[PDB]
Amino acid sequence: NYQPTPEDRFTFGLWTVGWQGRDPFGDATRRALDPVESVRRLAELGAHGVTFHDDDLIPFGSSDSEREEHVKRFRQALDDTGMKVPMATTNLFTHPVFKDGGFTANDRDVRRYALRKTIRNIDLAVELGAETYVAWGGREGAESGGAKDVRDALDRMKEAFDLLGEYVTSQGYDIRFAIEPKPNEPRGDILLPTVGHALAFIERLERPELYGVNPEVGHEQMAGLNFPHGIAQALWAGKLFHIDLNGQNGIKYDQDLRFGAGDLRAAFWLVDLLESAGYSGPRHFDFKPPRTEDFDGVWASAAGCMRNYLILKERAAAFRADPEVQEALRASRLDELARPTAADGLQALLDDRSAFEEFDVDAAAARGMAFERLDQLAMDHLLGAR
Amino acid sequence: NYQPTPEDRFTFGLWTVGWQGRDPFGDATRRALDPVESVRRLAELGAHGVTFHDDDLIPFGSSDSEREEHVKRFRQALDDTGMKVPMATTNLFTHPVFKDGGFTANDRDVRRYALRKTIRNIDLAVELGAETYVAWGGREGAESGGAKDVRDALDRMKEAFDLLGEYVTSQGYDIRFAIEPKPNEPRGDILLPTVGHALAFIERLERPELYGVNPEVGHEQMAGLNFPHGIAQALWAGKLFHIDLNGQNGIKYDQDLRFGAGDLRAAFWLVDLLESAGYSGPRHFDFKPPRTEDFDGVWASAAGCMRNYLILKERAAAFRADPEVQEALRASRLDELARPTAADGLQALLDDRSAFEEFDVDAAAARGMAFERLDQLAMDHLLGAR
Amino acid sequence: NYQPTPEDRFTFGLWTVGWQGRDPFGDATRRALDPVESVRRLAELGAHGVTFHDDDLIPFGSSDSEREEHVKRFRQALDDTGMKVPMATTNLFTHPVFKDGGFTANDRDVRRYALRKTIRNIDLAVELGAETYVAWGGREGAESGGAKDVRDALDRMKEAFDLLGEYVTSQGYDIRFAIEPKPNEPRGDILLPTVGHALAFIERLERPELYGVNPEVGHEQMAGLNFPHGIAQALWAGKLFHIDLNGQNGIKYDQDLRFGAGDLRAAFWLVDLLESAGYSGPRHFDFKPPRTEDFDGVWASAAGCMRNYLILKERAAAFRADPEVQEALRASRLDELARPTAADGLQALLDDRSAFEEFDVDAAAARGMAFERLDQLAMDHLLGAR
Amino acid sequence: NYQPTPEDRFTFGLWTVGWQGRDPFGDATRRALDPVESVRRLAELGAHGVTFHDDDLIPFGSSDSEREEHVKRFRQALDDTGMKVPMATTNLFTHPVFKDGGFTANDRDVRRYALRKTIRNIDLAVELGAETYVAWGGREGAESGGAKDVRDALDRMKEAFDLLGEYVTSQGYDIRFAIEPKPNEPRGDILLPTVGHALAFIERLERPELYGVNPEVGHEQMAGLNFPHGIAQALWAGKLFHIDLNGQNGIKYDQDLRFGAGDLRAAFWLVDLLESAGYSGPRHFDFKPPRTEDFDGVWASAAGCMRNYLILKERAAAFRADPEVQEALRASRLDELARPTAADGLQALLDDRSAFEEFDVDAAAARGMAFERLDQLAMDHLLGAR
Ligand SMILES: [Mg+2]
Ligand SMILES: [Mg+2]
Ligand SMILES: [Mg+2]
Ligand SMILES: [Mg+2]
Ligand SMILES: [Mg+2]
Ligand SMILES: [Mg+2]
Ligand SMILES: [Mg+2]
Ligand SMILES: [Mg+2]
Repeated sequence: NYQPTPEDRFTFGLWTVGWQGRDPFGDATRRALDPVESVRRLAELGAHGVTFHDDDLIPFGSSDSEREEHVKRFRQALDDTGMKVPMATTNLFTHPVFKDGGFTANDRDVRRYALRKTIRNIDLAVELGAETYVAWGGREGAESGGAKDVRDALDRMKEAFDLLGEYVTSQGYDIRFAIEPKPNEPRGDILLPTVGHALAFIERLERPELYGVNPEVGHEQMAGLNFPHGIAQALWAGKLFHIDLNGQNGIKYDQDLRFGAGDLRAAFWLVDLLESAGYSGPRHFDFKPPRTEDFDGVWASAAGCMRNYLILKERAAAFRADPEVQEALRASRLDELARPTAADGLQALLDDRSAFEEFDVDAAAARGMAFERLDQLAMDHLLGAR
Repeated sequence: NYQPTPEDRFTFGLWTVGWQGRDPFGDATRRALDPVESVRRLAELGAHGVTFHDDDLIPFGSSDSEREEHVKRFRQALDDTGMKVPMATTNLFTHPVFKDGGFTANDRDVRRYALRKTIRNIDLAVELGAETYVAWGGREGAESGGAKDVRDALDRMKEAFDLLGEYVTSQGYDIRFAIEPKPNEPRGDILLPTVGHALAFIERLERPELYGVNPEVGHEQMAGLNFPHGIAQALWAGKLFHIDLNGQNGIKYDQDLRFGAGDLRAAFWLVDLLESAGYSGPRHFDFKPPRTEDFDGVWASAAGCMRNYLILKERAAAFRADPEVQEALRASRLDELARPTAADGLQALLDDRSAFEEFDVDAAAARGMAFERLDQLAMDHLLGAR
Repeated sequence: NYQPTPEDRFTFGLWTVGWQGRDPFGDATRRALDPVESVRRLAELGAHGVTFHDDDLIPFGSSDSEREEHVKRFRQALDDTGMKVPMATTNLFTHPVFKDGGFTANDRDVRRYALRKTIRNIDLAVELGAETYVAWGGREGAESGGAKDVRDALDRMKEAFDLLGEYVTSQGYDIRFAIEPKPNEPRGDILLPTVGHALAFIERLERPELYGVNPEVGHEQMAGLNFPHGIAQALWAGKLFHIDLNGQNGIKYDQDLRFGAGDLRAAFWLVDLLESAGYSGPRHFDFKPPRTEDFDGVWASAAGCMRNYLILKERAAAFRADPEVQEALRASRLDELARPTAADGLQALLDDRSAFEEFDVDAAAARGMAFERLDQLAMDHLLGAR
Repeated sequence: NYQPTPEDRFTFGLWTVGWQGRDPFGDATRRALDPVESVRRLAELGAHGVTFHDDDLIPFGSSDSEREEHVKRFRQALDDTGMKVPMATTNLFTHPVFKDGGFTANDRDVRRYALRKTIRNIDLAVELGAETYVAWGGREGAESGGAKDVRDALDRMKEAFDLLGEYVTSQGYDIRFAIEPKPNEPRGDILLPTVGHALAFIERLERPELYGVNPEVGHEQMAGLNFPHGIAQALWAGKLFHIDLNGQNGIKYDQDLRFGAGDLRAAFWLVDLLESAGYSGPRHFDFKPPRTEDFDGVWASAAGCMRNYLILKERAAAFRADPEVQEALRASRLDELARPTAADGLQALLDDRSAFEEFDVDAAAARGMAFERLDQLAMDHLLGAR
């Protein structure tokens, strides 16, 4: 019955199940959770691990002794449960000092502080076993046009990521970075607003091999984009280092619904792609149990994230394995799509009369793609209506 | 009075002023224009040049003799007016053969045909003096998830662009390519949906230096993105080879309103950026006079494109030159944004107690950014209310 | 196996399966269908009936003799199959005369013509047995602010609908009107853009009882609205006279995908509502088989519309009948939602200390809504994962 | 120089300039303001008045003595400045008790409490001189489909508004209600999501004359709708009782930018309409100075709201008064739009051969609307480029 186990690599941020329910118009509806209790409850649900921002694990402004004790208790919870910490990140968005950004703040002293804060937490992430270090620059951007020269900001962003790369290399760390795009919220427009923009930016870094993307379902959907398509481009680039899974109902504030909620068919095609491509990273949920829920509803919502992934995995696998679907894929020429256009080379193509002079465009145009039959087979598989 | 002259480099597609007004629910409202008459009328308005798809200039399926005559008449119109042709492109979207794409059609024979059709028109573009060859893959994409394996499609897309690069190099042509992203329409989702995705893709081509982007105002706005920000990232990458200017009112079908219509403040910030950055390419309008208009309204709408650019240019220049604005920019630390974060280097940053151990985060947080005063100065300049 | 029969009341517009595939960037990909062949093929799939615009059934500009023959052949097809015509409508959008509207065209002569064209087709609709006459004012609206004074346009719109009401009353017809909102496309903004705006407008008509709404799934979703919620408000008002079923992937051009495609969970909640509320009107599909498809794909896509409705009907009924769901609904206080707030009356409420002076707000706030467990039961039912 | 005075009727919510800057990802960036200091500073800027939620003026949970003192100090500030309080409202969204709604909470005890809380504040609003009582049901709605039966919720909503109407009538108050639609945020979907839905709902209330709408610029724009068009429909219905002015950049979280920011041309057309129609209510700003700003930036942003209104008022008036624009309006047949379609009556229309049998559709279709010239005159007026 779609029961998750640690082998499924499901992970959750401390800040997900720990979200107290404050929104722009509302006070908290739930008490803060001790990270130790979240680690235990998530393990009981079949999670593999957790993730953290610095300030989720150690309250901002903690003394060294307080820091040591927070980490010691967390380590004990990991040891008590067998949970892992595959990813960590920095909070460069909550404190009012970051109101115009961390790495791209107009104030240079803030940019330097943001880097120091990040570096401190990279060390801790490595200590706790993380393989990936996420950077979500939620405050990088603007509400107005004069406030932020974007070329200058990208220069500062590159400078910051290059320094972080220099740092991890200098320490001999194996950890890699994953840049998380988002189009807007909390800034009017956020820099690196989509998977594409982040992929493009990485190519200008000094050591691009150290950086990939951490796409989030709802973020791409906040720009009305196709999340599976963006994931495909990230995979094509060799840059899908981590992923954030959740749900979103279209173009609006980021909802962070449990995975499977929001756009259900996009969730199906996403799981199909991740599984077909052999993505081996964490299946990480960056979601918020709605603030309508109590403590029991938090765990139900977390359980639902994993359940929905597993149902979709089953249905996508059944779709791909069905001989009738395999026939439909051939009827729609998906096999042809995967063959080179012109392995014969440019001159051969130029000399090939079947490619122009004697190409029967009308006969080709008349051939239906048979995509609707294929898609209804996909629908039938998703719904268990075969 | 904001009168354009050829020195302003304003250009228009034949298909813009020549749009007959067919939309998904409506028949044509205007007769087809002879390209010769468009060249003359645009010249009279102060345009610098025009652009074309193959099939705008030579009707699809024309004989060699018909082709020669269409080109001869067009050349005479250019010679009669002094108009230039700085850019051309291929129509890989109208004919039903392209219903699943050109370069990424599932049918291999269609992909080969698309390449041959493109190559033929590259030769003509070069003959007519074009410096840039645009590719808008409007049919590349899908309505359903099973129809298009996006990694395979990107492999085919790369194969196509690499072959085109091989071709231009083999002929010793100086022409460069500009890939035009669009998020959707006419496909449910289009591949390379934003400037970022196109920039990222280019980095995987064999000869990336031959390819840039041709962003269109309304296309990025169809994903709710900030067009000036995307242009800034393209400029930062050295990839703004051409641009398509128009207007769009938010997230909906692509409207192709005249430039300045739609998001007026985004048009202001765009012009500010293009002028500040010294963009030297064509100011090309890819727009449609609304189908409500007659022949006189077509030319009024085209004239308005250029007028609005020139008004915005004046106001943006006045904004940047105003000593009160220059003071406000310093008050908002735009000067600091342009200074390196850590030219002192990583070790110096790590050793700098002013960056962490002794950084007064509260004092920094308390410093207002003064962005609202800056933005109201920008508003006052735009509106001529200083 | 989810096989439709005429008893399910599934209907289709002639223009749906008959869509030739022209889009703003593309020529037709399919030949025109004879309405007679559509009636036969739809009947073979288990449809109950069809619908038409005037100009779908009788080519625009037909002579009286041509008109009679088109109608005679159509009547014979209905008689040969047992198909019904429960709804008809007017094409007030294709012909260039309607470029600024029908009923709200700025030109008064066009407004008068639009009314005459509509009245002629009301007579034919009644002859063919229609119970509902739809009006989709797709050209009513504007691209620019000065072009259309909306108060004046609403005065003209009211005048038109009042005249149509006067007409049907004068003829003793039983037919009722259903106004179809759409937010945009083909106009930049369309008047009466949502279900709410149309419902509000109807209340100002002289005989509001003669008018309801014909909401379309994708239209409300083009404004990012919740289609089931809008349908609920229409039902609450007693105004759901007809419905148009299709699919849409978010905020973009209207896609007109087959029903069940697009937002699958919204389709589930829609069917749940229509069935729970006992909606007894046609289940009408206003969709377009994608232009990728041939003749066989058209019929597959049409069949899929009906199949998906029937699957969703089964799953929604199972959800509502499941004792575990019934318990979850009580746990979430859906029963309380359906009880009056203050049947005791205003003075009793004012005098009730349990409602304010002695209301334990903290205890009430602490009660979780249990919505996530409820929603995961709904997901499990939809996916056949109980 | 566009200097506001109290005669312009500009008003501001206490919660606007008083916004501390908490957003979903960020802590406060500004200290709380004493309402007394806001009243004084706003008066100094030329405001006419302020507005409040109950809990802005009197901290939630205040004792009777504390309440009296808060009100006494506020009254003194009004008296010291000459400021008015034309509108007040209830906070039915911040406290966790309202997590599933106030008037449409599933819990009946919460619905009763919401009504009592509202009634208490209606009394205070009347004492302080308010003419309008706003209701923004920001928590009314759902994240998931099973959580909220919308027909039942609308029954509860009607019951609540009817009770409030009964209450004000019983007390002999002159105050009227204004329902504020919003499409989403903080709920996934909010009930009464647009002006149209709210107008439609009002028509089902027992005493509809007591209720109008309070539309907010950014709210309609969050559904991609045309705010001026919605205002026109509200005016057409006689229901524009109050308005909330701000800015919004498209479809995303509600930004609450200062008025004039966001969609500048929509702001122009809005002011044109309000002034042309003779709207006499408050010009109320419901905005948030961005959290980047300090105390000085708050007042600059507030001043900008009023300045932008006044600039736009000047330009719209100049547009309408320009004889060249008046000629263009006639050329575009705006005069015809304002004339009845068929004051001659239905039978005369049916008998009028010029309306059908002898209507030259082709000649009518050929007449351009001249909307682009009109719109460029509007652009030139807005930009001071005539
Ligand atoms: Mg998120
Ligand atoms: Mg995330
Ligand atoms: Mg375009
Ligand atoms: Mg273009
Ligand atoms: Mg449609
Ligand atoms: Mg429809
Ligand atoms: Mg707001
Ligand atoms: Mg408001």
